Amino acid sequence: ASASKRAIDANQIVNRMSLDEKLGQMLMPDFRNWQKEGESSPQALTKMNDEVASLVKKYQFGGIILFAENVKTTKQTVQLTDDYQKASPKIPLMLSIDQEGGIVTRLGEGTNFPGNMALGAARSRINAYQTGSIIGKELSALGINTDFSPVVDINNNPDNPVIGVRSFSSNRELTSRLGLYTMKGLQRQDIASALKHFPGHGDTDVDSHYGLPLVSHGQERLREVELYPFQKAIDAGADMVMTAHVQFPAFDDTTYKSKLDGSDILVPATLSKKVMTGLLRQEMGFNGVIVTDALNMKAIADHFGQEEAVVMAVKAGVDIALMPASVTSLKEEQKFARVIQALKEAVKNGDIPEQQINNSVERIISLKIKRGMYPARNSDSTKEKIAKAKKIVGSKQHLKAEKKLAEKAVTVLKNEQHTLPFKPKKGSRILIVAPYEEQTASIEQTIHDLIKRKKIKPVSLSKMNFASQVFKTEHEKQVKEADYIITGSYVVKNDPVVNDGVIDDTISDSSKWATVFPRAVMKAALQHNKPFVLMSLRNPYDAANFEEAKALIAVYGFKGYANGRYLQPNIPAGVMAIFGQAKPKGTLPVDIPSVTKPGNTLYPLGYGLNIKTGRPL
Ligand SMILES: CC(=O)N[C@H]1/C(=N/OC(=O)Nc2ccccc2)O[C@H](CO)[C@@H](O)[C@@H]1O
Ligand code: NA
Repeated sequence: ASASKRAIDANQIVNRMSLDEKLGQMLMPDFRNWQKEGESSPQALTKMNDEVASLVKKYQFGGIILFAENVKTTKQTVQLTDDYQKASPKIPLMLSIDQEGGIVTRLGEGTNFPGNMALGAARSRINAYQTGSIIGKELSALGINTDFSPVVDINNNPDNPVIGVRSFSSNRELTSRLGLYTMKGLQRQDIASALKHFPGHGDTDVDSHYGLPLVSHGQERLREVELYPFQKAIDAGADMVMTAHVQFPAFDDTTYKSKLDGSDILVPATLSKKVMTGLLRQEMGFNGVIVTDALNMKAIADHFGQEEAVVMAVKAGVDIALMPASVTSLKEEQKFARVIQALKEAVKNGDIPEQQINNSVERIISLKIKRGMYPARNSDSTKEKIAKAKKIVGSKQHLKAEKKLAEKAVTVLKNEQHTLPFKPKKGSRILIVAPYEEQTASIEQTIHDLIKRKKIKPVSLSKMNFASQVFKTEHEKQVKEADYIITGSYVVKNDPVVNDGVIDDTISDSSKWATVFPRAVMKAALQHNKPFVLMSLRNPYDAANFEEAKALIAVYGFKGYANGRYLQPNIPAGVMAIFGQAKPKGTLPVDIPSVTKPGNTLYPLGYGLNIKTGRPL
């Protein structure tokens, strides 16, 4: 009824459009940085200028994707989005963002949240809904109306360099569940939500930012695992699906000549009709907006021309070509005209039926209608909008929420003989060991705060940043003088040197600092009977690098503290747990493969301890 009227409205609006305006809607560029007339190279775009406004009016793009560069402050963001909607000549823009929460956030002053895998660790599907709801509220106040979230890739390859903690789980049901509820949470605030990255990027060991990944599983495994959370959310009302620049020869074994080396490469799903029309649109029944992942990524740009990529995606069935060309000043603006003209030539010849363009643009208009983008609802002043958004974005209540989720997500994997919590006597020396300066700064700040607040006795603190370092006598001396030692380990792909089950602790350089260094610190604390706790900070699989430790947590998020601000809540939440000020309730959303005993799991999915009793939760 409202759905029936919305489809007729989109049809009428599109029937009244020129081919140029229709192709424009199908493009979503970024203007992350810009080099205005007179400037010497592209700077962060935080305020609108009449140059960028002129390409929006010229080309009538359907929307713009914002990056951190564009959204550093709430004040500046409300003004940019008002200003953008001001430049769009006929139809309100989709203003989109990667506010995933956790390790992928953009909003300068917003609530960052622990991230998907921390949500998986917390289990409860209402927390994913509350995250999607709070993000949705913050984006709304800011005038951003699209979120490229949730990632519903299933992270079942622990060597995954691009997804990892951006996934809820290695388990299809947990991911599906938390994915559906994030989506509902966003759609509830009128934010269009995109599932990504279809048909499932969770098994790759290559980053599609850097080259073209291959998933070689059959259709039966692909339907039961990778597709699963997509189908559930598509049925449930998914607004949009984002594609994956990844090859699936079980789905489409069409090859193309790589612009790079002339070689035969399997097509990336983004550019396959079999996957985007056959599978997604038809078998899977998705009639919402298909959007490319960024076409600037090397998985695409290495092997396909610029115009040629855009044309091949649309031919495959996508509605929106995301980041089709990077134009950073007025002198490169013809890149856009060239994509538009290539599409026109494709319509003219009939390689892309103009009716296909119509159906695609209708979808886009209809989403803009469905989510209240069009007509533009708000009649407040920019000044009023900035006052209001200032009270909502990064609000105290929102922080309370992020604090609670981050603390619950904390997973304790070992705590022998009540090593945790640390209850330090006054004047104890606490050694903080972490890869980077911001991480040691975060742990220090949380501790300082704990002292300030009379939660713990006064201790002195010392830092040790070990990225690219070799463990030297100066370091062991610090461990020796320490009363308590807290060490953060950081891995993406876990690749310690190991020979017949023995992690090689004889390496005397710092190529393998990420595994060899923290293991060195451990071995010195254990040799000297120092209270020692290992906190895994990114991918949890490094838990296998410390079987000797008596205490060991994972927090699923690695960003620390710079410029007076915590860039994630996960490290503070683990530090609270360590000092007794928080109750971790987390259980592993993934298996941790044994390092000493290849082929065995060390900690099963769903394993996690009660920090007080030491019994599995
Ligand atoms: C696999 C993945 O992380 N793709 C992301 C993504 N990947 O592309 C880039 O942002 N551009 C790029 C950065 C470094 C190297 C090559 C391309 O872009 C989309 C929009 O920004 C995100 O929504 C997608 O999640
Ligand atoms: Na991709």
